[PDB]
Parts: sequence; C-alpha cells; structure tokens
Amino acid sequence: MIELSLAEALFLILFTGVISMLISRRTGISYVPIFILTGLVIGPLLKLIPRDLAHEIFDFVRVFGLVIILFTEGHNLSWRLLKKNMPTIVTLDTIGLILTALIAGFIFKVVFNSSFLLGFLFGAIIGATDPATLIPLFRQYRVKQDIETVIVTESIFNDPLGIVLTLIAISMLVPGYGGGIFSTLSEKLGIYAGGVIYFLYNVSVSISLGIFLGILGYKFIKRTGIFDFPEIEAFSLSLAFLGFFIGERLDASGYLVATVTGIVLGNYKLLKPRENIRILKRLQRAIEKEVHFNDTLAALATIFIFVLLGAEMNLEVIWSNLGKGLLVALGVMILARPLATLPLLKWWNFREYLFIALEGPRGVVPSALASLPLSLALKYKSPLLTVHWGEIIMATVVITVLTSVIVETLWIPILKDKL
Amino acid sequence: MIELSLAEALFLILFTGVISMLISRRTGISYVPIFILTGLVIGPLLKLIPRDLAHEIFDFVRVFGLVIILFTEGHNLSWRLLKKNMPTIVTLDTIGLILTALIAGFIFKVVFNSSFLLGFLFGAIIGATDPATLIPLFRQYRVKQDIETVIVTESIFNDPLGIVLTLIAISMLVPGYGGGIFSTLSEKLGIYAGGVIYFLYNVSVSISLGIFLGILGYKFIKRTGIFDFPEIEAFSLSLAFLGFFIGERLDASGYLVATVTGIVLGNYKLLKPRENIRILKRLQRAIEKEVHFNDTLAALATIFIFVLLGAEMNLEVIWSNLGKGLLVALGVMILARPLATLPLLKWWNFREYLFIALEGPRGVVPSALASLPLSLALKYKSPLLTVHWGEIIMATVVITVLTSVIVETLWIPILKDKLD
Ligand SMILES: CCCCCCCCO[C@@H]1O[C@H](CO)[C@@H](O)[C@H](O)[C@H]1O
Ligand SMILES: CCCCCCCCCCC
Ligand SMILES: [Tl+]
Ligand SMILES: [Tl+]
Repeated sequence: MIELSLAEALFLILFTGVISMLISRRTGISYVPIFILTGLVIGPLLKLIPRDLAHEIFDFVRVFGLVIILFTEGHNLSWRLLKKNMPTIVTLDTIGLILTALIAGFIFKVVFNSSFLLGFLFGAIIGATDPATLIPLFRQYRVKQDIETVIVTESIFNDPLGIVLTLIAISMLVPGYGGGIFSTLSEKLGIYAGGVIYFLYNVSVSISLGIFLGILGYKFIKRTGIFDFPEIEAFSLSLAFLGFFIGERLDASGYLVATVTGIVLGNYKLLKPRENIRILKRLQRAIEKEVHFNDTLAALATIFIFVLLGAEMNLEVIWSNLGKGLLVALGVMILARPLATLPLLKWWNFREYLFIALEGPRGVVPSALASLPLSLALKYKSPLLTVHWGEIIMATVVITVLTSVIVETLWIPILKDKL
Repeated sequence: MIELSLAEALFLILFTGVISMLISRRTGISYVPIFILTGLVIGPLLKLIPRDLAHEIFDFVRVFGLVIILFTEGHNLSWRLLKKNMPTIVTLDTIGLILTALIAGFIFKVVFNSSFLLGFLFGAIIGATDPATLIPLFRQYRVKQDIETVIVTESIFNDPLGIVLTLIAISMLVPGYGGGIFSTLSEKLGIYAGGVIYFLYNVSVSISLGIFLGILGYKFIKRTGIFDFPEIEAFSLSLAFLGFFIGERLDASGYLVATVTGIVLGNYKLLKPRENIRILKRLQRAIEKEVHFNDTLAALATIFIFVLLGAEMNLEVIWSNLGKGLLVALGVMILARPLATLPLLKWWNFREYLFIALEGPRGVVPSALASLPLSLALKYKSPLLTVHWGEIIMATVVITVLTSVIVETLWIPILKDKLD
C-alpha cells in the first residue's frame, strides 16, 4: 500500500496488465484468467488496490471502455459474411439471447433462492459472449470458417444487446435509475408488455440513429476532407461518443448506437460512394489508422476491465458460495445454452449445433456489468437489490466467466476430432 | 457547484475541440486562439462547463497530458542535428530559459507590484516554448532547415525544464509541495543555493534515469519481440509513465524522464550498429505504431488543455488588468526573449538571431501550468501565495499566450523577408 492511491493504482493496472498480456501471448494461455489472476494479486491479495478505488475507476472504465469496445467490435465486422449466414445468427440474438437469459435466470433463482427478476439480472448481465479466446486456437487448429464467422458475429451483435437487457432489468428493481420513456410506458402498460415495447423501441431507435450518424459522419469525412492525422482518429472518437450521448439523451442504448456506427464505418465499401479512386484509397488509409488507434484504446479498456474485475472481487463471498457459483456456471454453459440454441438446429447438423451452442464463453461485457448491480445498490439502496445480492451476482458472474473461459478453451481439440 | 454531467462535459470538450481543430486547419487560423475561444464559449459565457469542474478536470489533464505530450515530443528529436548544433540549443535551454524566466519575472514584479517569487513563478511558467503553431508558415515559406531544427529542439528540451523551474517556484511558495531533497538543501544552504543544487540534481537524475529506462526498454522490446499490435503501444505507454512515477519518487521531474525516454526511443538506430536489417524493419514498424497512438493521445491532450484553459478563465479579472497583462506580455516578447538570446549570435548572424529571438511563442506547457498556482491556492493555505494573485498569474499567462502566439505567428512574413 506504499503506492499512490489513485494515479499509481491506475498505472499499476496498466503496467501489470501489459506484462500479463505479454506473458499471455508468450505462454499461449488465455488472457482472461491471466488478467483476473493479476487483479487478484494486486487487489485482494497484496492489498495494493482496495475495492473502493476499484469501484471508482470501474465507474468510468465501464462507460468509456464498453463504448469504445463495442465501437471497435463494430469496426471489425464484414456485413457480407453476415448476410451469407444471416437467419441462424439474427434469431439467436433476437430470441436465443433472451431465452438463455431467462433459463440462466431461473437456474440462478432456484439455487440462490431469490426473485426471477434478480436471476434475470444475472442472465442479462451474462448474456453477451466473447470468442476472442478461441480464435488464437482456431487459426492453428484449422477449424471450419463457417462457424467462426457466425460465432464472432453473434458476439458482435449480442454484446450491446446484453447491456440493454441489463439496463432494463436493473431499471425495474430500482425506480430512480430508470427514467423518461421507460417509466411512463411501464406505468401505463405494466412491466412485461411495456418492457417488451420499450425493448423494441430502444433497439429500433438505436439502429436507426446508428446508421444515420454513421452515414452522416462518413459523408462528412468526404465533404470536408478528413483523411490526415490527427483529425480522423479524434473525429471518429467524437463520432462514437456523439452517437452514445445523443443516443442516450433521447433514452436509448447509446452502446448499440456506437456499435451500429462502428458497423457503418467498418463497412464503408458498401455505402455506394460513386467517388474517385484517390479519395477512396486515402480514405482506406485514414480508416485503417483510426481503427488502429481506437482498437488500441479498446485493448487498454479490455485489460483495465478484466484486471479491475479481478481486483474488485472478494474471496470471502466467492469461497462461501463456490459450489453454487460453479453449479450456475455449468448450468448456463451445459444446460441453458444448448436449449437456447434449439432454433439453430434447423439450419445446422446435430453435432454442429451442439458445437456452436456449447462453445460460447462469457468475457468482457459480463465482466464490465458484474459490479454494476453492486455499485448501484450501494448508492441507490433498494430492498429488492441490496449489497448482499450485489456481492452474490458479481461473484457468480466472475465464477462463470472464469469457468466458461478455461473449460471451453480446453475442450476444443478433442471436440474438433469428434466432429 | 457542478451542473452538467461529467461524461457529457468531457465529451462536449472533446467534440467542440475537434470541430474547432477542423475549422482551425481549414481557415488557417492558429489552433490556440481557436481552442481558447471555443472553451471560452462553452466555459464562462454559457456556463456549460463550471469553473470548478474545469479545475477538477484540468488537475488530471495536466498530469496525463503533459507526460504523454512530452514523451511523444521526445521522439521528434534528432541526435545528429543535436550534435551538429549542440552549443546553441544548450545555451538556449539552460542560460536562455533561466534568464527568460528571471527577466520576465522581474517585469511581472514591477508591473503588478509583486514579490520576486511570484514573478519568478510566472516567468518559469511562460519559460517553455511551442513552435508547433509556426511549422506550417515555416514549411510554406521554405525557411532555413537549420533555424527550424534549432527552434524545435529548443522546444523539446526546454518544455520539461520549464516545469522544473515552475516546480522550484511552486515549492518556494507552498510548504507541502517541496519534497525531500529540495527541502533539505533549502534548510541547509538557503533558497538560492538550495534551488540551484536541486535544479542540477533534478536535471541530472531525470536525464540519466531517462537514458537508462530508454535503453532498458529498447533492449526489452528487441529481446521479447514487442513488434506488433497491441503490445508496442501499451508497453511504450507503460514505460512513458513508468519514467514519470519513478522519477517523481526520486523527487525529480518525471516529465523530464519521460522526455529523455522518448529521446532515446526516437533514436533507436543509433544505439546499436551492425544490427540486422530485418530487425530495423520490425523495430521501425513497432516504433511507428507507438508514435501514431501516443501522438494521437498527445493531440487529444493538447486539445483538452487549450480548451480547458479557455473554459477556466474569468473575464472579470482579465479585463480588469488587460493592459497590465498585455504590458508584461510585450515585455516578454520584445525584451525578455531576445535579451536572454543575446549570446546566441556567437554562432549566428544578427538577422538569424533576431528571428530566433522574436519567433518563440508560448503554447501548451504554460497553458497547462496557468492555473496551477491558483489551484494550489484553493487547495492549500500559504501566507505567500494567495487566491487573487493566482488569478493574476493565470490571467497574465493567458494574455501572454494569446498575444505571443497571435503576433509572433502573424509577423512571420514581414520579419522573414527583412531578415532572410
Ligand atoms: C506526424 C507524425 C505522427 C505519426 C503519423 C503517422 C501517420 C500514419 O499512421 C500509421 O497508421 C498505420 C495504421 O495501420 C500504422 O500501422 C502505422 O504504424 C502508422 O504510422
Ligand atoms: C461458508 C463456507 C461454505 C463452503 C462452501 C465451499 C464450496 C466449495 C464447493 C467445491 C465444489
Ligand atoms: Tl463480444
Ligand atoms: Tl514544446
């Protein structure tokens, strides 16, 4: 605890996270458990970074980090690969996501003895997936591309869709956090109906404003000539955060807005420019630079998120509920997940569907949403969501992230040969 | 009291700053008064960004910003051009800087009926130079590459040294700031000898540590194979701040350590000859990626610094002493700089000397250290430095920056066509 409380803590997270990243690449082991372990070392163990600083930093890193993460994830998306295998993807992010959210919710409620709403909070938090761990092994194991594309795309589209479900599941238990459209719509049309209508509204408006601001920004780049350093990176950053803030100002998921914007800018090629060659080549250069910068920021954000999650956990609650946590984990990675991917069996084989379903692990987004109910319960004390359930949900999320990551990372060589 | 949301405030500053940057590039107007006027619009006038909130943000933006900016700036230094023009820039960064701070401080002391310490604080603040607002007009008029090299390098070295001089002046006013060594010497030798010996200590230790960390980092990159995304950027950032914190824990200028580190990293080919071609390729790849990211961050930090400076100022005190601040500013531009640059004509002609001694403006660093004594006054209670004197210092720094940038960027063609 000799270090500076604020600055040197941040720098400690950065430094140790970087070293952890290096040794992760060198070892070949996943970056998730390495980062979590690092946080565990500098956090709970060595007591260098107490939970207070962890929360305070995580309150900013949540917003900035998640926004930039979803933006860069939007960038690394090719719409053609999506269109080639659309139906098997679009439905699972529309239905399968909510389905596994409900099954995880129930299977959480029946073991931790709570409300279906809190269980649904856990499920919504843990909704998004992260297959970035599997990719380094996929490329060297030469697994089929047709599944990699649909899994990665699935993650790209479910990441912001897990935040909105978390945002609404929270808004139910705490009255203050929800406001504007949700309050009135829910007050006039009940919880369920008003919630579904609010969901559709949020998604539709987010996609609309996303495409709008994406194309508008893309045209603004040409109209005023933004190709050179440092205007492109700065303007793109400001664009993403513009989408987020005015997307949230009219009460809608600005995260999904930023994601869709990243999709638009990421696929400028298909925007029908009818423009000259010079402009498009130099614009390709500019977009590449911007992608580099923002992806660096997203890397730093990823590291910070995982390390903070590792340094914000308390081993007391976790060890107190380890068996239950593992039970929930295996409950959502073996039971909830395949039964939520049933419609995928329509266009896919038995073993293929089994693979795709069973495979998906949880990562960045659930890690960044884990401490949210806790941190919110501490500030806005509600009898439905207290500190106890905050610790419970968070611990369960961390447990499931770790478990899913390690287990699903380790069981692919044999499963490849079996199929 | 804080009104607008923090995240929305930060975003507002970023957005308006970017738009202002575009407008500044297209119009040809220097980005300094554009940013300052932008912040001025969103700051005092509209009260979108509360002055207290501006303070709280600035306290972070200066620490992160100055470090990343100086570290990046260190890469833009050529050791060959440094060796070819050593005594000149050495005379500039040492003698010229200190003398400038002293005489400008004397002017401020005379005008505002100040003490010697407050004046020296002002001079130390406006000691640094930022010729980045002159580069376009330099490479458009095809001015001599020599004087451009000299000016730019002088900026590179005198930017952190200006913070040290400010650190000195700050430590002499508030009891808490002066840490470790400086205190000992100060209570043993006195403020003069203590300040000088601590200056030498800070400079030497920061430079040596910067070289050590630069070489160590280079060897680590070369060894472990830190060549590709995203290892190089993250690691270089971690190193850039490692130098800062380590340097600050040794009671030295961490900014100077980061700067020297950037100097070492920028000149990677020089550290080892005979090294394989492929190695130089990969190393240049990594270095270019790093430079891209960190320079982008430095640009954002510059935007934030200038805009925040614009949003922080209060027009009351400024307009109350506009003539005084302008008088001090003209005293710095006309008297201070050339009088401190007089021994430079031992290697250059009178015209070249005059150009050099009339071009150097005040930009980023003095703009980030503008409200530092004011902030400290609001933080700690000292019988020497008060609040309103911090207001005076800040406002005078603002006027100085604006006038220096505007005028010394404006008179470039008239001055050049007469001199060279
Ligand atoms: C003005 C000097 C600051 C550096 C400007 C670099 C402009 C080009 O930026 C380039 O972006 C590329 C995107 O892939 C990176 O791979 C390169 O490393 C980077 O140099
Ligand atoms: C309060 C102590 C509770 C102990 C629970 C430990 C769970 C370990 C499960 C191992 C499968
Ligand atoms: Tl994802
Ligand atoms: Tl400079």
